[PDB]
Amino acid sequence: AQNPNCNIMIFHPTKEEFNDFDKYIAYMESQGAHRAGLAKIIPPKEWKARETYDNISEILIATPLQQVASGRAGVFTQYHKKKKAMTVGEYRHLANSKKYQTPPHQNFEDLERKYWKNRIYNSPIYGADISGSLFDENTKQWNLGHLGTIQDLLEKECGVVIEGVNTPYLYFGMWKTTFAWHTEDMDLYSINYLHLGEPKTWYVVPPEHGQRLERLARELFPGSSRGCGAFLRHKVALISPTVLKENGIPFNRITQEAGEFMVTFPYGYHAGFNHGFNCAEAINFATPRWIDYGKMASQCSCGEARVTFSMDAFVRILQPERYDLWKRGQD
Ligand SMILES: O=C(O)CNC(=O)C(=O)O
Ligand SMILES: [Mg+2]
Ligand code: NI
Ligand SMILES: [Zn+2]
Repeated sequence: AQNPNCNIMIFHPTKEEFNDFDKYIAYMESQGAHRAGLAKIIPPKEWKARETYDNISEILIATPLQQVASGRAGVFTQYHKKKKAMTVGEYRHLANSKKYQTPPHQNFEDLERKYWKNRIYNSPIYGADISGSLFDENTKQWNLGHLGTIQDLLEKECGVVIEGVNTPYLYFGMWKTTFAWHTEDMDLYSINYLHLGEPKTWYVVPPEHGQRLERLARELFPGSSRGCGAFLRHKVALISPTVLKENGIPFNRITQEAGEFMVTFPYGYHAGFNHGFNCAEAINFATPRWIDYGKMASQCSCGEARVTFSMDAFVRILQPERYDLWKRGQD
């Protein structure tokens, strides 16, 4: 078995190897990359996502989210308070203000220590989940707006044509902005490109051990667990590496820098935080190996998780017994 310790693997494809996206994902899996839940891909030196970032300031963040924490430093939830619209140039100036900027630090490890010590005492503002793309249309390789769609994958594997579309999303971050512990909708893959700015630190649990994280979360968030049998789908719970280590949960960590891709694999729980002002692009995707994870994915029916139009068909075809109850939650 390849990668039996479930380490995060880092790949350096050549420009020739960067032509065929599906083939490269399958290659990484042949080497055991999926066992970690997360892999890093450093693009060939010849490749670029676009020519420059000089003209992005007029993108609108219609609904910036202030991430307010409750709990203790290592075990907390966050809720999202909606704020007034602002442009990316306005948000960048806010991120660089004395109130929101990255503090002085020695290295990524010192910064990580400061994040876990101090996160709960501040409420950073995240420009998350903005439909759009920063890849130039002429970028032919690993262009996250030109991937094969999940609906087409389901049709190719299973023969059933379904409605729905699959488009990318932009994320504008600042120091301490946080992504809570989750797997993707329908336990899909994700791919995330850090277009510019400061790093993003990731934590990940191997897919084979995901239920260990779920059991800990039920213990640590006991009211939330009674409320919903899949409350991590709400994307609100944070648990620190120190608390994971105290409770014996297998995990790994890595820091993504500008110019790098990350891939999350089906049922790979992940969480993390931004180091400072940045912009990332991400989208879900599927391969043949996902289908069995999609069939088994948990679902929130309490009504809180409220997701996309395209997830309807995935539930209806892959999970017909659950369909009814899950749709009651969605309506
Ligand atoms: O970058 C973020 O805030 C969150 N991204 C992801 O969870 C992802 O790409 O799957
Ligand atoms: Mg602009
Ligand atoms: Ni994710
Ligand atoms: Zn729920």
